[PDB]
Amino acid sequence: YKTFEVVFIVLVAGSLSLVTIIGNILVMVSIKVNRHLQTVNNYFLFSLACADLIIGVFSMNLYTLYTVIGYWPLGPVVCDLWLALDYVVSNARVMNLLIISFDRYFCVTKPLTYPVKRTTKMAGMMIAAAWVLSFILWAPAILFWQFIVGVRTVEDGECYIQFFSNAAVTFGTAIAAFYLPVIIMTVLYWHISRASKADLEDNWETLNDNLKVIEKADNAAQVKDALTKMRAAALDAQKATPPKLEDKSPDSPEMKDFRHGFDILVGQIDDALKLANEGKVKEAQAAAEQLKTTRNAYIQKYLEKKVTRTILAILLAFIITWAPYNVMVLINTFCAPCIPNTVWTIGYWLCYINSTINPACYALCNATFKKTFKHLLMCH
Ligand SMILES: O=C(O[C@H]1CN2CCC1CC2)C(O)(c1ccccc1)c1ccccc1
Repeated sequence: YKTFEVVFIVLVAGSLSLVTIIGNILVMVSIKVNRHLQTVNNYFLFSLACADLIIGVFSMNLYTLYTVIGYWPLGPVVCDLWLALDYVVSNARVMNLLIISFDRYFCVTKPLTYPVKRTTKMAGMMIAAAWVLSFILWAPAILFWQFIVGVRTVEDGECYIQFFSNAAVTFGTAIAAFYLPVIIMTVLYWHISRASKADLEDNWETLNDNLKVIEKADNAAQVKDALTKMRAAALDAQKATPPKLEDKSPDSPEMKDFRHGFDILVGQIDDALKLANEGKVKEAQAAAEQLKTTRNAYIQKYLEKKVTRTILAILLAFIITWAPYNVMVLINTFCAPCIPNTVWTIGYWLCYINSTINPACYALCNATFKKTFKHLLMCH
């Protein structure tokens, strides 16, 4: 069985590495070739995808070589470079999530000052500062500590951070590098979700979303289920007042036009409901296209939930995939035999799995990312 276990580990490991590489490369290229995806959020996500790509290329394969062979066969120099690269990339990831969390925090708490300062240059210099700071914090201590103490205690065939010979040092470093950032991101997101928890955006977003549901419906249930809620949010959006210019009275021509547009909209919605009841569901979908026509005909009267959802998904992926290894670091301070080598391998592999899961958290949930993906994969 042991031979089959080795073959199985090599196969699933190469599969994970390949999926990670392909996904993150698709994200990076998609941002680089589509100017509609060249936003600050996707700059942060670009850096995150770069870190995930480095994890998928270097860390995964070399760790598989390590585990499968049973010792470190490459050498001390390559071991030092691999450790330094992995920890610098990990730290850059952590501070990247910190940058995303704080950026969203200032977006939701300072709308009058921060959005105007939120350009691609500021994001670029923040990302660059994150990478440089990570490299300065991690690289010299990993590469040259052996020269500082004057002896290399990493014996032949081993690969580990030398100054992590002490368990308490490793745990303290895990507090400075993992626990405090996770707490900070948790509090920041707490303020995000409490900030999002105004009405006009919810009604309009509901109406448009249900319109898209009617357009892409498969059976006779989704069309009506989106029709009734879309009409409810339509009337609730008609009763309220949008941000009108000059603050006009309810008897003004602008308000009367605003109500009239939703009158026509509800009328055509009821026509689509009629045609949906007679058995002409296809004509009800075309009638939904008509709803889009009149909606865009009267859309000048109008002008974040999915962004908060996406951020939460990324944060939860990181925390859930990275918590076991760090609690193994916590337990290792008082009982080293309590964590076998296999469990260490499992924690390492969850940390690496974070990079494979990341693209599915923000790219497979965005329409522009999907369209750019299919453009990249189609044969020209
Ligand atoms: O979990 C951690 O690192 C993971 C990333 N790499 C190296 C060690 C593990 C698994 C793979 C991390 O909490 C950690 C690990 C060991 C000791 C101290 C901290 C960490 C490391 C660098 C930057 C941010 C966090």
